[PDB]
Amino acid sequence: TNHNLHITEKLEVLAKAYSVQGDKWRALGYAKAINALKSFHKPVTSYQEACSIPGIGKRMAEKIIEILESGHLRKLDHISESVPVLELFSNIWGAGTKTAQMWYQQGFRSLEDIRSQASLTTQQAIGLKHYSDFLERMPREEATEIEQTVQKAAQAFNSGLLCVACGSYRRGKATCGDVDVLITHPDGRSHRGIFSRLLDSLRQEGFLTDDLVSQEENGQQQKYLGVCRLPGPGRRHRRLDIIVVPYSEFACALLYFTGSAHFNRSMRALAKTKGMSLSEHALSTAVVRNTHGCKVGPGRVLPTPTEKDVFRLLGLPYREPAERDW
DNA sequence: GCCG
DNA sequence: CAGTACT
DNA sequence: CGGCAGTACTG
Ligand code: NA
Ligand code: NA
Repeated sequence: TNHNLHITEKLEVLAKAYSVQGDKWRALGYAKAINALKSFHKPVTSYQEACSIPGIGKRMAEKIIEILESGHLRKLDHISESVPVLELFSNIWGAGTKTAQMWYQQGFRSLEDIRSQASLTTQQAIGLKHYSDFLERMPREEATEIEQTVQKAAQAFNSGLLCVACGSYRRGKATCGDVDVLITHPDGRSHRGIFSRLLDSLRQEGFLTDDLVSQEENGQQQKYLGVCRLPGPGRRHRRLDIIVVPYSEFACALLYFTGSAHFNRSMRALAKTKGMSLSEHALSTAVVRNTHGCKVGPGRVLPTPTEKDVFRLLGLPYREPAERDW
């Protein structure tokens, strides 16, 4: 790179401020500008040069050269005093901008205030109980041990079940925020009813410690978001996210769960410009949308046995998981 | 915020 | 439904 | 002007 650390650091402060106050589109713009600056080959030195970069318009350019010439951004000095507290609250799993702003308006300023006085959803109480742990990253070797724990439990009652760790893990990062386990079966019918068996097996060995999202009274459950802990000393609580998909959806589910988030959004954006649509379920062609870009007609699912097919069908060069950070 |  | 979450 | 991804739970 990063050849603009002085600049991006200041913009990031402003970006998170907008995000936590709920201004998600302004925050999105800052995010793309900030990445474009982190990615640039040289220090940006001119107004004209700032505008040349994709994701940076006249307004963001002005902020850049103000930092360049003065070493400060005046906008930073006029950020609401609530933003630090809002960010503190919003880092509780299950609480977002709306809840953080409510708690603030209700007078709360600390996690102690929240713990003792605030109304917490079941998820938010769990998030609060694990507040520090949910902000830590684990070494990728620990993600391997968690994936193996889920895989052995799954394969124990169906040996044909395929399990793979996705997200930051599959993208080759040294550390992982959580573990993303995708599960499928190559026959095409077996994946039906496996969450109940898997979750009970993982509970019985004491591996799962809390559940955040888990609809298991239905049968069509798609995801489990919860908390686990490996046995022995020195272990922390880790976020575990599992999805079970039909085999025909494997490549699209793999692509989605591997990410990154920005990479997915970017890929789905491109698909829409081509009258196509990409989700975690499928790549579809002939999608009918109105002038507001909303799906009003279904389209048809395209066969996508591998990730490479999805890229291919979108007219895109393949990109290996480690190359999908942005 | 950016951009078509 | 709005809010929050997943990548 | 207006879209900025497309989904899955919770209550
Ligand atoms: Na949160
Ligand atoms: Na992850």
